[PDB]
Amino acid sequence: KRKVVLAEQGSFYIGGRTVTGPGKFDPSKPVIPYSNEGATFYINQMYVNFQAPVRPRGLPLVFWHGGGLTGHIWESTPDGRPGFQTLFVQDRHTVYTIDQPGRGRGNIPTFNGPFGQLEEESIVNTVTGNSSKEGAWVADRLGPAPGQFFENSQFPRGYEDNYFKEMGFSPSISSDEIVDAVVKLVTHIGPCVLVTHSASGVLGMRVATHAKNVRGIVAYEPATSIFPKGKVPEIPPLADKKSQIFPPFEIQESYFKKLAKIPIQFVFGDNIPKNPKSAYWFLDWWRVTRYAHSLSLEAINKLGGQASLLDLPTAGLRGNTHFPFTDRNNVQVASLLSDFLGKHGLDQN
Amino acid sequence: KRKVVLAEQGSFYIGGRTVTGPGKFDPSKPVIPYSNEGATFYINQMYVNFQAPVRPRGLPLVFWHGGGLTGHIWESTPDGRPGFQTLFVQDRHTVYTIDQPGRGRGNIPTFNGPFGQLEEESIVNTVTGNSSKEGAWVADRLGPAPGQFFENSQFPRGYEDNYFKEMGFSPSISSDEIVDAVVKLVTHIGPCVLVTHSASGVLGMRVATHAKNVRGIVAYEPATSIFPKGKVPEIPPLADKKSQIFPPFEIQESYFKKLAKIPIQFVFGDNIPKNPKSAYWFLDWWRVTRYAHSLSLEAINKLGGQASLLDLPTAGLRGNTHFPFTDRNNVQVASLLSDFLGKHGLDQN
Repeated sequence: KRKVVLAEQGSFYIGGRTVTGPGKFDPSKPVIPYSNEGATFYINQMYVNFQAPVRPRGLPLVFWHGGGLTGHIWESTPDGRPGFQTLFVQDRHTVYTIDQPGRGRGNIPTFNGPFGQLEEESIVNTVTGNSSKEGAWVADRLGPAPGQFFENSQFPRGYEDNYFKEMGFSPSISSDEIVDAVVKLVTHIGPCVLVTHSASGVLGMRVATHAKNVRGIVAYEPATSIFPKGKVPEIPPLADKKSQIFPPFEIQESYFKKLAKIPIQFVFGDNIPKNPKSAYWFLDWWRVTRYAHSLSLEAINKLGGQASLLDLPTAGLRGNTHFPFTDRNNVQVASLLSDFLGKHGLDQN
Repeated sequence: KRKVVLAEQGSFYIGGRTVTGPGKFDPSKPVIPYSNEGATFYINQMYVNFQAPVRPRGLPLVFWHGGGLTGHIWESTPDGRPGFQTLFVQDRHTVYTIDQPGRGRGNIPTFNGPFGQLEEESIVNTVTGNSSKEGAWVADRLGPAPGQFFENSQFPRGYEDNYFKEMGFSPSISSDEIVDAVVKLVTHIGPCVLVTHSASGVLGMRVATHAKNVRGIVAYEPATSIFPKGKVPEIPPLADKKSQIFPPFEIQESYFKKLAKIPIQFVFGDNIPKNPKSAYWFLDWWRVTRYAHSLSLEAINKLGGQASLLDLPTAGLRGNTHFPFTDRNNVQVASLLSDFLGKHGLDQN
């Protein structure tokens, strides 16, 4: 189960731009402490890891972590079981895992000065945001409140410390530049499949509208829905009568239509309520967000697409969290991904 | 040359602590935007990757990146050739690579507020520092000035952008907490060998004094010298007669003596001047820093140790930069590391 045979592996940086400080660099002057004088900084580049099996079959898979995460979540589960990287190299696919700009081995754009500031230019905000353990507990639907687990839970209980340690802040890099980095990667790789999660769901949809090399998308619990501009359907507020889900992203119809040309599957785990739940903000958030995605997928299919929503409980898998690919039944989740790829011939040469 | 057979691979988080915001968390209230209210944050944890071969031999190797870097530098060279991770798994060693706290997939401790600040407490400084491309060019001895190469250079020319993109800032996490994370890793792994670089040189020496499981150290161009408390020898200023090298770290003799119990090798590349070089600050810095390390190794040997300085040109390898393990001749550099492991019994069961 753990053995992996690689024809090759490695990593590289791709994407990003440069910004410069004032003046000129003099190599006779003290270089330390570091200065912005005469400086060139590489910013917003992306880290990419790849593992290729011997005799690959089908298209490479690009695994794209959710918000505040890194490629670690595809390497191993919190309790040390194989992640999707190993499972899909074993399934004969070349596997790319990324750390997007602003996360993990991706660039965090900061310089000599207050965080994110290059002289008088604010590349990213000095004030950061970051979820707590408690916020992530309910966001990820481990249970309705911190410390509590749903009855059917597939979370690897006992490995909470490992799990929450993988999470962190993201600087305010523009989503345009994150999309740009992945478009460049997709151009480098050739035809491929994007496998996204949470915050990278909407970003992967955007990449596909800019890159015909994206031949399929599987999105695990995407966080933001996407619609043609001016055609966002009515979406109710949350049960607290005041909150709303993430504002839907709107793109021109010419680009939206490109989503109708490839197979797209959204995958949802368990314990999303069917009815309003005003006592549990993030459970109710997930209810309305999943509803918005169902309308997004319908809009794609009305344009002739091949978009589907897979609720893991309807496939016989109970208790999955927001991270089905690291839950205890991740091998079964993986088999469903393999089924998707096989159905559309994305596992054939 | 690229094929790798892994009995297992994966990654995990280790070390770190928690800090807490004020108040309590209520799951009925809006969780986004994120707040420090009722918040627990995991901070200063470390990311660890491992690859184990079939039939391992000897001790596992822990590769520890230099300042502003990540485990990428052991995975691949900037031009995409195998890094030491692959080479040593092929040599039948289990290979660990880390992203230390504050770098890459390690934690960057920031919250909801100005960078590094949790309410009134500064966990890390809001003002960052970061080398420029120009500063790194001369620090790494690609050449004497930005954009210029030494004639003999082993740098993979043409891949400068890829190379500099791997570098970034580090928040002001205490070195004590970085050392603590690796001590905890070494406790978990058992007997092992540390392979360090630049800024992690002094940190690896400190880990060895706190961890008997460290059975050997190979340090590529360590940046800070270490001496027993009160016994720092005379070290000259730089050729400009104003600048100094990094202040040597001083440790109690009782701990320093532990360095005499294991084999230690410092490895230096090429183009470090023998004579004062006032026109080129970082070339002169390397001259005096290398001299300080020669005194540090001598102090270890006067306590009965086995501490050596390997200048790669004396082994017939010319032109190496500050990253010998990603230079064009990194297979030959690796061979010298395997020679060290074999001589000292570290590649036998």
